[PDB]
Amino acid sequence: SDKLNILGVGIGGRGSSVLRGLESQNIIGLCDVDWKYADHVFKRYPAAKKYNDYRKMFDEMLKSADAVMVATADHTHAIIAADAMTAGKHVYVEKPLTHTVYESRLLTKLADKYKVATQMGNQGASDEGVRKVCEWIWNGEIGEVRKVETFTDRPIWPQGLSRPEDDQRIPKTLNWDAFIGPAPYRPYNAIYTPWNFRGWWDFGTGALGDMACHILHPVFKGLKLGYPTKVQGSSTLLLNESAPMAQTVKFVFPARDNMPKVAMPEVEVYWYDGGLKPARPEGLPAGKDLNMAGGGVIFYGTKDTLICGCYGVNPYLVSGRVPNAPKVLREIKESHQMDWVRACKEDADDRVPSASDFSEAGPFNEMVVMGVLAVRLQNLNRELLWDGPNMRFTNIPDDATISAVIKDGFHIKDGHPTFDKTWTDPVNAQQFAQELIKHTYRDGWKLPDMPR
Amino acid sequence: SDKLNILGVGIGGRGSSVLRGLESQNIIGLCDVDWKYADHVFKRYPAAKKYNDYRKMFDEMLKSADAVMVATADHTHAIIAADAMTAGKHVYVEKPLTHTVYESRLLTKLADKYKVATQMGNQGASDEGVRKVCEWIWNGEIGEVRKVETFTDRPIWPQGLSRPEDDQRIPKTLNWDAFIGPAPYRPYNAIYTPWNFRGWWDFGTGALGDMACHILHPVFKGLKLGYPTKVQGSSTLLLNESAPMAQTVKFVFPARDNMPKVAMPEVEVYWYDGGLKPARPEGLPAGKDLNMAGGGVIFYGTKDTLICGCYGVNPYLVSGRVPNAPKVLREIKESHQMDWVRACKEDADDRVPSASDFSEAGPFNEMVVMGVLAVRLQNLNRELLWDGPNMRFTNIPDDATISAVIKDGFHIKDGHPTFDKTWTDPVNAQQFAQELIKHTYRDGWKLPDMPR
Ligand SMILES: NC(=O)c1ccc[n+]([C@@H]2O[C@H](COP(=O)([O-])OP(=O)(O)OC[C@H]3O[C@@H](n4cnc5c(N)ncnc54)[C@H](O)[C@@H]3O)[C@@H](O)[C@H]2O)c1
Ligand SMILES: NC(=O)c1ccc[n+]([C@@H]2O[C@H](COP(=O)([O-])OP(=O)(O)OC[C@H]3O[C@@H](n4cnc5c(N)ncnc54)[C@H](O)[C@@H]3O)[C@@H](O)[C@H]2O)c1
Repeated sequence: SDKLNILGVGIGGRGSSVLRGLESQNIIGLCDVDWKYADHVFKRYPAAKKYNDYRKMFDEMLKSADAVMVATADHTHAIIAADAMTAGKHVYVEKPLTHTVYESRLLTKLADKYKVATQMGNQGASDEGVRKVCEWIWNGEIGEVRKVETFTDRPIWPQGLSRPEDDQRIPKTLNWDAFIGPAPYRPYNAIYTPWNFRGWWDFGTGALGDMACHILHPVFKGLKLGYPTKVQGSSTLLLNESAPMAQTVKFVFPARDNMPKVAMPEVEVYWYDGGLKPARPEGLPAGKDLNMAGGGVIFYGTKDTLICGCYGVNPYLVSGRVPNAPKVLREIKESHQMDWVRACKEDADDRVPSASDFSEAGPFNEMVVMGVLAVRLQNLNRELLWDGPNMRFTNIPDDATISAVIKDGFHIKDGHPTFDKTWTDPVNAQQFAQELIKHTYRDGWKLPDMPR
Repeated sequence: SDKLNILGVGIGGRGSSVLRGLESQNIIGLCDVDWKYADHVFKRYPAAKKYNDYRKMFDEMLKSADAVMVATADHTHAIIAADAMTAGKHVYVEKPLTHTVYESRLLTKLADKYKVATQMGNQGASDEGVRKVCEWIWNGEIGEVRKVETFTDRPIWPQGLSRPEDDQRIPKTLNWDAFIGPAPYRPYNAIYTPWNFRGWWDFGTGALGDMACHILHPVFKGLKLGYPTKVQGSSTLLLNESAPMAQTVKFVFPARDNMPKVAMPEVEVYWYDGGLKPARPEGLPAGKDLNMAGGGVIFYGTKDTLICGCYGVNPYLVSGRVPNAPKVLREIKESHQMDWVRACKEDADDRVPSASDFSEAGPFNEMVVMGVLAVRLQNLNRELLWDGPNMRFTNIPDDATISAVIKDGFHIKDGHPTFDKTWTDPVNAQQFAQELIKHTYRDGWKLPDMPR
């Protein structure tokens, strides 16, 4: 075989471009819950069998397949990728890898156990920018880094939404039940899909899922990060079902092993989104935009400051100097899609992993999705202390409760303001947190077990 | 110590409580543009003459008066206060003192020149919390302070509004033209007044004017701040007519003279609003809410960290120490209103200033309203350098521009997102900045000249 047999799952949007990148291989089956939105894609590949439920497609065609591309809404990435991998299939899974920390940990351990090739779809990991960021840091060009600031201008779509009140009929071209997948059932509405799932906690991850995997990748790889020890967030109005218009997250990562030319001390990483930006770094010329391609990253080293854009693009040092550092990272010639295909075909003993192999991308996505935890737990009024190995917070009190705003009810009558707002009934904070870290799947939807 | 003859201007909201605080004096005339909203207040003082235009009331009654209470929308405070002061009258003017930098500088110099008693309406300046904050700092209890963080949970009303497009008839109880005052004319709508002027750049100052004078007072007086040297801000979606949902501002203030027990080095002050908070200070117990009575302040000293709420309330030290520091500030026994009345009656040669005398409140309000500048100028992508003496920024390029969003146009059609936005026509940034610092008054409305 020179051609992989690939099944595509979630094809109408980003999946479309990913499949174009994989087109030289064999697209034998395509699954999409929405046969209207995805129609143009099924008709670029007339020969592939059409499905509208991945489980049906898997039962019929996982024999014929080597690999699965997944570009569904975030909340279903895990269950799909896990079923594919446990059947011994290679997987390309769009960023963010999974909806939850637990799901990321599971995909990481499954990739190892079944020895398949994996690729999270953060395509910047395969470009030149990151390679420079890493090589500069590792060669001592900026000294040690105790503080990084990062941001995106996303969200650029409306968030902070309330559950829409009208009921809508489910189009006959849409398999609403399979869209819901393991999440709690709720009535259909177009506000949820296509595309707009990003703002709903049960289905997407807000700006963190939209952008963070692109923005933070050079931070995570360059500073060799693992599990954070602490995290805290704040946001604009935090609703119970929808993510906020803007948020800030501060992580702390412990010291790692030093490298010959650069120490790796404890490091704070700040995240800003929704218009908020870090303060301008000292020495940067007035007027230089910190946003390049949707965001920025600032590494504050003891000898200099390294700044890059989203996707690791166009790194520079604020001193103006251009280093000439030793090359250490594999220089990737294929697209992000095709570099994975290469890996899929090398024997497992011998395999050169692609750039977003889940052995990196898993722990990385756990940082991204921890942003969501921090923000959703902000009313606990504490720095949250994370035990990474055991996937729990250690300092949420037994009797703490958490509630969220359902709807802002501000009104003015004849000049007199009223500040009403509905709140959810307080729930136990530890159980709410535990459930965000690891969801209770709706009956009929099951993850494979954690190995061992 | 007979009774002051007081005129009131802007009486239907806050003015109502302020008049209650002054009621043992003679309320001889009241002016309000809105005779429906303000009716209950006119009828608590049936012997005062009623007016709906301050200029009319001043031409008839400034002879008879000693003092004027101003609690109008922000954009009219300065012209009213200034006309009163130039006639030799004492003034109580609600926070924020003025809409603009220039107007604050003018009210400051008029107060000195005419030797009248003044009081900005930040009533926290007369309570005990700030005395403790100041006394602890000045006695060296927390060492030197290089960093302060501050915030409020406001706005708790909707901002980010677009100009309404419907035609609304002017109620016959409303003097819309006198509401506009020196601002640019626009069509009437109830969205602007009463109360809701706060989020419109032409009339209010957003969360900064609603809360900052309350929150930052202990910072400004405790660290003996004057003019900042630098400022920068970011926000959620910055619109052309309405303030954003949330914002951050960083000020830098230069070193002042040291006091015997505490040095006064260069200090950075941060401001956050609309849900955003500063990261939790090191040492603060888990669970302790940083918001007390609407926000909070954190002073990071070399020896300890001092935290207070809004209004300077309930100051404490993170180490748990409670100092016993020498008393230095006058212990104010009368209300914030009546402490001003006392000052009004002392001869100017002898006068003990009330706690929000414009000699402090003027420069303080300049910091507040500088936050508005920073946010409205954020597209310049630079830390702005402020020359306080000359009321100008020194590093805005002569050909730079500013454009703002008029209306977000996001929509989804058949799952495809479209991201359009209308923008204003770019204007020259120096002219735009100069105009925010010093408004061009609408024809027929003039300030007194700056004294020298
Ligand atoms: N790498 C990048 O640059 C990038 C860019 C855009 C999107 N993404 C990611 O790709 C994913 C998809 O987002 P999008 O913008 O393509 O969204 P979208 O909703 O436009 O397209 C998703 C498609 O998947 C289908 N789908 C959803 N759930 C399904 C399920 N359970 N089974 C089968 N089909 C299902 C939908 O019907 C739709 O056609 C998200 O993970 C998003 O984070 C990555
Ligand atoms: N010190 C505090 O704690 C505190 C609390 C609330 C309000 N404020 C301040 O008080 C001021 C008033 O705000 P508010 O909430 O009372 O607003 P409001 O709109 O409820 O009341 C303002 C009143 O003044 C009238 N008014 C407006 N412009 C006028 C003008 N040019 N001439 C005459 N009357 C006019 C309005 O009709 C209304 O009666 C604002 O500057 C606000 O910052 C201070």
